[PDB]
Amino acid sequence: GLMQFTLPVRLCKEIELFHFDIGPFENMWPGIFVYMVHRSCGTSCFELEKLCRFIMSVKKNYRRVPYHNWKHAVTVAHCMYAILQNNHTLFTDLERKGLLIACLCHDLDHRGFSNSYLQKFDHPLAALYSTSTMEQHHFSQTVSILQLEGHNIFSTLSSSEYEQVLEIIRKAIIATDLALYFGNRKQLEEMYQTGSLNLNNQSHRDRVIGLMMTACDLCSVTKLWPVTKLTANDIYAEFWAEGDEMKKLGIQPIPMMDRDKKDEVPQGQLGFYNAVAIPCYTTLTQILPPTEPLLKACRDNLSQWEKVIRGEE
Ligand SMILES: Cn1cc(-c2ccccc2)nc1C#Cc1ccc2nc(C3CC3)c(CO)n2n1
Ligand SMILES: [Mg+2]
Ligand SMILES: [Zn+2]
Repeated sequence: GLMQFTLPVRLCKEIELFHFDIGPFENMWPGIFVYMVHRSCGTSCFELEKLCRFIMSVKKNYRRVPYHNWKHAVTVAHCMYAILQNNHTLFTDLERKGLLIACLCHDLDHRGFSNSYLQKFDHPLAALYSTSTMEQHHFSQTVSILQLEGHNIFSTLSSSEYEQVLEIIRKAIIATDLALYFGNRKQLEEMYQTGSLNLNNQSHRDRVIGLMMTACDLCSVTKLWPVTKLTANDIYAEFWAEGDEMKKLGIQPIPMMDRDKKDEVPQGQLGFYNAVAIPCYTTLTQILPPTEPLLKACRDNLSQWEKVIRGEE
């Protein structure tokens, strides 16, 4: 109760910034997460014994794939942490509690394959869940771990607070399905621009928490160039493995997933920044102005990909 988590000085300072990288020491990632819960939520939010047991079960249910792994989960939670700390007064006690947990859990038991590959393979999960296939699975795995003995970090909540927090987490995790992001941002664009965006409207909050989830999920484009660039290698290593698997089913994959079309990576990054990342962080900065550093860092990395194309690296 009188037990703080503290971090070495460089981490204690750098963890508050959007562009923080959690480092290559896996054994420090739980401590980093707990540190972030304590400052974002309070040391009273979760029974420490229960939190540590929940963190370790979550970790154990991430797989050793190149990108969609335990480091991705803690990275996406840290970005949520930065957004929540730079927008103190906008969010409920429940929202702060649910959103860091949603982010840690958002890709539970990911196999490194898209919803599309599950559907073309005819994976059982695509019969159980016809849309947002992996995301409904991730929420399912979250509920499972929460129901393990000694793992109910929410046990102290009222029946109905418990229900509101699992419903925040469910919507938050579903929203990481990028197919859903495009319409969600178009609506947020229109509501902000016509002046109708209202944060007391629960369906408006939902959309806004949705956009933050896309922003956190994509935060590798908001890091220092060497982090961003090395993460792109992990991202493509899954996509190309997925393309291999498409070819094994007798299907030409899209070029994004075709390791034979590596040479066109720089132009694909451009499309992605222009079609996905920039619009995401633009609309996010409009709604939540202290998130501007994410937009500024994304634009800097877009300009680094422009340099790659011009053969200036
Ligand atoms: C649309 N597209 C087409 C091609 C392409 C085409 C032909 C040949 C080679 C490549 N590449 C893309 C892109 C990809 C892609 C997808 C998701 C994603 N999340 C992130 C960060 C959030 C972690 C990044 C990093 O920027 N990405 N990058
Ligand atoms: Mg995901
Ligand atoms: Zn993710």
